[PDB]
Amino acid sequence: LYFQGMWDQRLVRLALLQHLRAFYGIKVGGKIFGVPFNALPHSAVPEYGHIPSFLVDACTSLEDHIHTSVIRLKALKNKVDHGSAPPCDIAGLLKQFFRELPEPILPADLHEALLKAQQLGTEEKNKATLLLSCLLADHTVHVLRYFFNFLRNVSLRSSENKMDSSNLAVIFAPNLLQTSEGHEKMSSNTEKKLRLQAAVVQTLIDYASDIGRVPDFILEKIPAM
Repeated sequence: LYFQGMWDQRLVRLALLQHLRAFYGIKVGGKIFGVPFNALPHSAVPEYGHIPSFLVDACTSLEDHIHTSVIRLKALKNKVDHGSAPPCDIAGLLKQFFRELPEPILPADLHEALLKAQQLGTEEKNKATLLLSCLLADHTVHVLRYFFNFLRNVSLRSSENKMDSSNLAVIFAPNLLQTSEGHEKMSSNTEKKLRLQAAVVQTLIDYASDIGRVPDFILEKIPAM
């Protein structure tokens, strides 16, 4: 995201926040699991930068199965936490990984904003949501661009695996946002929130390649370095 690097990020940030209010009214013990993801072993990944090695290796292992017991899952988690798997279990570990992060990778302060974005009209949800992703720390931006690319790829092959972006979002959203799951006795309010939280994640999947990417109408308002 070189082109946007030609602007003082400080100002880019101010301008994003200004547009979000003006235009939309949105005002803002082991080795792997539970560790802040920035503190984990990273691997240089091309066109994405440095991404945590667990993520890279989990996703890369599932690459070949995109078409496709918590006792057995837990054993693998422990082996991984201590330092080939069935694909099911890798997937299972990816969900647990995000759930167990000290802080949610989509930070809590953005959640309301993200949900608000998801009440806008179709065309404008997408825009707002993507503007919100540009508020993310750029390490996060790169980890998320990588992961959402992986997700997107699963989704694009749904004729086969049956997991479209809606289907994936429902599953991952609670793990990414670190929220509760759907249940039977849900209030009308609790459930609407769930759906919209999944909708956030679904948008992120569908527009994976545009995550963290500042639009020209933002940049246009500012002079560059």
